[PDB]
Amino acid sequence: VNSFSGYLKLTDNVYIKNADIVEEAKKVKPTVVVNAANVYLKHGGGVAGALNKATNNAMQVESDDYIATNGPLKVGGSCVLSGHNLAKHCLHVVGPNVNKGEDIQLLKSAYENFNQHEVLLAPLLSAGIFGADPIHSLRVCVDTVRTNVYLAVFDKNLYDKLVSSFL
Ligand SMILES: C[C@H]1CC[C@@H](C(=O)O)CN1C(=O)c1ccc2c(c1)OCC(=O)N2
Repeated sequence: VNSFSGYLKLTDNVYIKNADIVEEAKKVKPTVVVNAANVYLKHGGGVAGALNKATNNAMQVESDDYIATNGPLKVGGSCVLSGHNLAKHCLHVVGPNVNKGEDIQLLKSAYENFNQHEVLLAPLLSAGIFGADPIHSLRVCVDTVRTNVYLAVFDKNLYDKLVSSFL
């Protein structure tokens, strides 16, 4: 039993809700919140911009030190950093950005990072400003993640379309 509330159950391990991931994280304080990161951990907009803003830019400060030490992530890769005031940890995961021409096949590799954590609060990878089809992203999530994932979909219309179109 965990403290996630109001989710619809899609499969044995995947759950979904129309919610703002920032507000969900502040309420639940999950062990792991997933960020929709880019390889430079430049948290400018979308999910990343919103999560970073909620940390008063502390996420960006920590991320800049990480990059200065380690260099950029790989598309499809991840790193674990602090969750600041939102969660114990933040798993920064880089899905492919279609608006940059990146290979959508890397979306499965991106979701594989979730399997290293027993329970996660997460957005749909490569959705939103990353340009991929969110229905496809949900299909990849369900077919790749085996650990318990609680998906927050900000847009009510998309959520309804995601639920209503789920096979
Ligand atoms: C992954 C993408 C595309 C699908 C969106 C959806 O789930 O409807 C969620 N996404 C966001 O980038 C996004 C999420 C939360 C916030 C935000 C942007 O900005 C303002 C804010 O306070 N929160």
